[PDB]
Amino acid sequence: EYKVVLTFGSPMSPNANNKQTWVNKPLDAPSGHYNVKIAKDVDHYLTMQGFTSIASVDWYTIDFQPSEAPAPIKGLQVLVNISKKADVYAVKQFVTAQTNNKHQVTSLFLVKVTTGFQVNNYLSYFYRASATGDATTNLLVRGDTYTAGISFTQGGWYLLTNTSIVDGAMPPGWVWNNVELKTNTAYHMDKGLVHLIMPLPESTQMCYEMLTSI
Amino acid sequence: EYKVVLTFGSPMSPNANNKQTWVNKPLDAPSGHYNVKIAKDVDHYLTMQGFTSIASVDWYTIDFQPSEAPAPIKGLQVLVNISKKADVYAVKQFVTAQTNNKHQVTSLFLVKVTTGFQVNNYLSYFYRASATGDATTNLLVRGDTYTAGISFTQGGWYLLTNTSIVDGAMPPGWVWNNVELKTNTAYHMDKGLVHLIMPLPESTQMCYEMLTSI
Repeated sequence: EYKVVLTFGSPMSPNANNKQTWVNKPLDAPSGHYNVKIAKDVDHYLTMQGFTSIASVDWYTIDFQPSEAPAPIKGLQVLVNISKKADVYAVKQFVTAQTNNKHQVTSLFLVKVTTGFQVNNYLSYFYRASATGDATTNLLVRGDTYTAGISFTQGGWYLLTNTSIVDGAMPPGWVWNNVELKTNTAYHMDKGLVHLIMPLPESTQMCYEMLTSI
Repeated sequence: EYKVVLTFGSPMSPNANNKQTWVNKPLDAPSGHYNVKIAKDVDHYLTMQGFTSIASVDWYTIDFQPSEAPAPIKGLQVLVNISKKADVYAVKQFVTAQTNNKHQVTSLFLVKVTTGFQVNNYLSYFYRASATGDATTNLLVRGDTYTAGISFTQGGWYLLTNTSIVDGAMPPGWVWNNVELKTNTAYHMDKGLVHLIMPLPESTQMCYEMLTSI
């Protein structure tokens, strides 16, 4: 286990400092294109939603003493179609009980790209309508998608996310349920989503406690 | 200067895990009530907007070595009307250039309450409308306010925020411009706002580099 300090880079196109954060929404992609998947094997993988460039990474022990970067996690891969494009160095899940029967799971993967690539994906964003009075108004994902290209550069660090909503029974450890972003379903905030409302300014630092194994 | 790790408590009423974060919006308060102000003197103060309970604080040097908590910052006060309700232990501003002529300044104050108190304030929340296509849709503050009570407990740590939008010329160091949350004006995200969309789960940790002087 490590304490990991990420220094955020500039937003990845089509994102911008003054725009809503676009994330991949579905479990499919346009014709001729592919999702980015973070996979343990063919039956256990999560589809990339959030994509964020990380300028640098500082590694520490769990009590904050300085450490050299670990080696890649064996047996995890960032895949496009059937080819591995990045190594995974650290992982973390945030599990939130919205209710006992509705859990939100946000998975974060710190990855380093080994073959540069681009994908066209169906993108959307979080939004929240104004409402009158003290009524609850939900954090939602826009239904419509905007098809756009996303580019990943060799040698770059990236932070990838996936958020699932799991109904009913939960498994006991790492959750592999792969669920597209829902529209019409309330999300909560968790520490894995704080960078996905609008891009945080380049040079912003965030600290996470992360694992180097599933 | 310190690296400060905050462990978030439960949301403060009227907030909840499943609700938008309510923040104080204006520079005034209902009849018979008062804003919370974080003041250096009568001509230099910021009005509380965000209010968040912090369960615990861990203090480190700038390179992450463990440290005892500092003493309160002399000459800063958390005031209600004309009475000091809390000591300020650490401060930080995030300054964002939306454009060269529109800067966003988010100030964070880590405080410990010394006399418990309650205020009724005019509250609002951040929202973002759905829009079609790849149009930018702004992060805004709802115009309408909801009047509600906010309670602060003796001995508790709290994180207070203020965000200003400054038009034109900027001062060179700590910005004392006190500006209510605007409606109809785009906000960006900064590291001081990441906990103010919806409450982060109790026990979430966030790390900040903070000062113990202005």
